[PDB]
Amino acid sequence: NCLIKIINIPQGTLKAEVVLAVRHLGYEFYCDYIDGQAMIRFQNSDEQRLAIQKLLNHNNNKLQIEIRGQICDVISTIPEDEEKNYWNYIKFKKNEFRKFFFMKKQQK
RNA sequence: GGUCGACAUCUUCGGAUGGACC
RNA sequence: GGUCGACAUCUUCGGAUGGACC
Ligand SMILES: [K+]
Repeated sequence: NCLIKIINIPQGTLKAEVVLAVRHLGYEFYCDYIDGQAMIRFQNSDEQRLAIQKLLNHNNNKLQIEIRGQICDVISTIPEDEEKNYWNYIKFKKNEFRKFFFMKKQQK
């Protein structure tokens, strides 16, 4: 619904280079960039659908995006286990963000 | 009138902070 | 009370913009 995954991102590529390429789609998203791959969560599922049709290359019928002059394939169908692990990853990060301020109050 | 390539608004990355907004 | 890893403050090198401040 809200997720796509960019793979085969060239080595040494900074996160900003990845984020910039996705910004060209004109939709708001969060980005996690690990191990030459990047997960992308759009704000709503509808804009993800519209993002897919922009990445879709009708010549080879596959989703692609250019990064540093190279062609990177994107996945629209995430394996169930990978997505499940991913939402838990977020939940921890979000709760970690809120735990920070809570503990700061305790320091008083 | 004086000051300003050393002034402001917005803003990418990076760094340092804690609470921020409604 | 609600929303914030998608909230903000400060800051180095930059970008855009025009006036900014006394
Ligand atoms: K993400």
